[PDB]
Amino acid sequence: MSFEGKIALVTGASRGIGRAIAELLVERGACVIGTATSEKGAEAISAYLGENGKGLMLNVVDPTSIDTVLATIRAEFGEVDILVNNAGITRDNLLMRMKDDEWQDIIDTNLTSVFRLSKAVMRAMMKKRFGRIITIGSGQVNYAAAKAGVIGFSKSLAREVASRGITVNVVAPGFRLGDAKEIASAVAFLASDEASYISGETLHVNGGM
Amino acid sequence: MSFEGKIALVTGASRGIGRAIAELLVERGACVIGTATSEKGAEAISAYLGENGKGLMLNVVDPTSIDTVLATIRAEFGEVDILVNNAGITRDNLLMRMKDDEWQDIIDTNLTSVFRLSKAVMRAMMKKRFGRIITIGSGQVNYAAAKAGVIGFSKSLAREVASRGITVNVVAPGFDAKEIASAVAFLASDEASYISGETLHVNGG
Amino acid sequence: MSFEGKIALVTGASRGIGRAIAELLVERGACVIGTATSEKGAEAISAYLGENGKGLMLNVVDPTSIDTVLATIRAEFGEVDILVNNAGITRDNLLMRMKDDEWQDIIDTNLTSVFRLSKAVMRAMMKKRFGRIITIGSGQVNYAAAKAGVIGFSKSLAREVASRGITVNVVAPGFIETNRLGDAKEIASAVAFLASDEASYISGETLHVNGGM
Amino acid sequence: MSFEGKIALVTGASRGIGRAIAELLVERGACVIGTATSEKGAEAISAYLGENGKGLMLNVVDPTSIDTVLATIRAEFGEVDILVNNAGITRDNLLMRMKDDEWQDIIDTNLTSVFRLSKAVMRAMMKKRFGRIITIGSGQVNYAAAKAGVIGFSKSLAREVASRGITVNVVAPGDAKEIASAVAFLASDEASYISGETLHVNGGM
Repeated sequence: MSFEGKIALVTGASRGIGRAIAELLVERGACVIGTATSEKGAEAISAYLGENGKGLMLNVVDPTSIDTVLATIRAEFGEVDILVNNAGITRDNLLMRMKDDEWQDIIDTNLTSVFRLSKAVMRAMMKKRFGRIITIGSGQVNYAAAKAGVIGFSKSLAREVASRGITVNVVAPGFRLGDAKEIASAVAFLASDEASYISGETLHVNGGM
Repeated sequence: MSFEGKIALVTGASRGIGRAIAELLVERGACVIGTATSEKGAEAISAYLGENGKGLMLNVVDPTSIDTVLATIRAEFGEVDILVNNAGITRDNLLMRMKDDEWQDIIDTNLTSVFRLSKAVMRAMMKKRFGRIITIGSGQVNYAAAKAGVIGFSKSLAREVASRGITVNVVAPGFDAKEIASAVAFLASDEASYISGETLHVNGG
Repeated sequence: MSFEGKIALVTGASRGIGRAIAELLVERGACVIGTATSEKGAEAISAYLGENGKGLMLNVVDPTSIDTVLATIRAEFGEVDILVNNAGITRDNLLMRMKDDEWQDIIDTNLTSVFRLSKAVMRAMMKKRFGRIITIGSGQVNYAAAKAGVIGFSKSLAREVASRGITVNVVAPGFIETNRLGDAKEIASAVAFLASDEASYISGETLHVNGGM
Repeated sequence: MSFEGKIALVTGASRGIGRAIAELLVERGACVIGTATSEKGAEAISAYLGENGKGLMLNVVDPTSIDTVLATIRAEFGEVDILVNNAGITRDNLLMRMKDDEWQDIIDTNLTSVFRLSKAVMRAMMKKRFGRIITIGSGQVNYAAAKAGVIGFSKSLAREVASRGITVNVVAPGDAKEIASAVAFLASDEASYISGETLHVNGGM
């Protein structure tokens, strides 16, 4: 039904998919915390969220930042019940024209970050015997490797914390052409109490590709 | 979301998952029609459906049976907007000891039925620019073949009727039935318009 | 590896992939029996096979037919060691525009056939503790369903007869030339590898030959 | 077919699968270079390789090492035609008990290494218009992510360099000799148009 009494962290909630997710969760009773890469972005997030949430600044590759953002949340609101990973980026290049910087930046931002954010919130989720982790994954050998890693990670973890009332899934948009409104609907369904027995799943929202 | 003035046909709605699916749909406003193998089972479906629908007998292997029931549905209720295939069966056996009867009966009941019933409700769905087709697929070479076929059928058909406002999906449990209904109700709602050709697994890890 | 002293049944070996497969087994020592829907086709198969095999007419939808040819093979050659199913057809149509027959012919020819032919040769393979079952699967809801079913059948059966020394696989070519995905020869190379003694513990697999698309 | 006139680089060829792969290649005419993390391992690799190859020390996470080893190969033998990645490791732990050190050690060793080594040999493979890249992938959220990434990487790269006469595949074990047979087939001229595939050798699991 509704997310009355649930705290949701939506990384990269500045616009598009991230924002549509955040806006739909709040409408259904959730207290939503959206993040951006800059402080400017965060203020914009705090604006459209109002008092139904707050906008923070987050560097998903920086462990020091991940600790700071969560501590802020645990202090002012409480423990995170829902985690939505949507802070992915791209650095397209053919294999030979792709520098190690571009490869490692994607692995760190799109894959490694999901391991860090999951690990940080897993303690509290197990204690509440409830948890939702959802990752948004839509010359790209680096992006493809990360996208695949996230799926392998989620399915493994999904089995590992299955008993504890925690689910770990992935939503795969099309990126008629797709609508961010419908990706949010997909994420909202998974995050609800009607998707308890859905975990380790990759829900595609592409319209039959 | 609510189903408002939509009609849903659920094959195999006597008990378990099929029932759960049917009960969850009427609870959300749909006019639901459940099916059984026996007339005795059909009334039992009508019993818990009440004024919100009706329970009929349908032999999914029988083309005449598919035609008559659908005619009865159009006559007394209307055109099917939501089709939930859950009429599968099993005839387990090792390949060597499996008869042609035991193989062919599974294919006709689990796979071909989905083709017939899908075709029967497809034309009306595209007239309305809306449709939902959801199939429940849970020594089993005969059951295994049909289960895979349904997925191939659904993915192929989904691609064929996508922009006509129709989605074709499969829910695959690890056979609570109530959780299966929640998944089926999500795909059938207006919240899953852009989800088609998907196999939604409900196993929980 | 070689196939000397082996009997291989290739359904639909008239042309293209079916023929390419058949030819490649023969060249590597196999006694190959190729199949067509018409007698004319069977003679054409016996022609290029020479004395390294024979061409027979088989209707994979007819049980009586399947029994007759397999009886002929056991009589004139022996027990089938390797089965390659490639007698599939297509009756393309939009679902709406698809008559039952067109659906049911594909189910009978592309799916049910594999069950019957597998069932008919399985007894011998278990007694020998060796068997190879390979199926060739490349507005097509009828064709798509059957191909998906074949893979479902293969994976189930592969697990069922694993330790009996029998493998059940599927080779999946991208549509081939009758850049490019592959050609009839390269599908044969794949089918020959799975049928060999070097793919003994490969079973329930779907080997795609599309060349990265 | 035989690999006469081919150079094969097999990372982690000290024992088991790695050695089984290396040993089968030299038997079929290939000049094989197996690597180990330690010199003592390298000498052991040089031993069973005999005059059909050589054993070198390699650190798949260290770029400086990768440049030196390849430079040695081109100096004494030539350009690499076949690349076999089997330098994977494991650091098992539950998510809560997995430290950042344990995670990144796997990502660097099992995934990023494949990216580094593939890029280093891609110039010569396209120049020869022939190439073979084969990767072995057999709480483990870190190993699972790396395994999946390799496949996502391989499928992406395979599509990128397909027409260049190069194939990029993955072998997924569940006897080491049979893992070698699979690797040998893909590296041969009979799998020239098999690329971006994950060949499972498990017996059906």
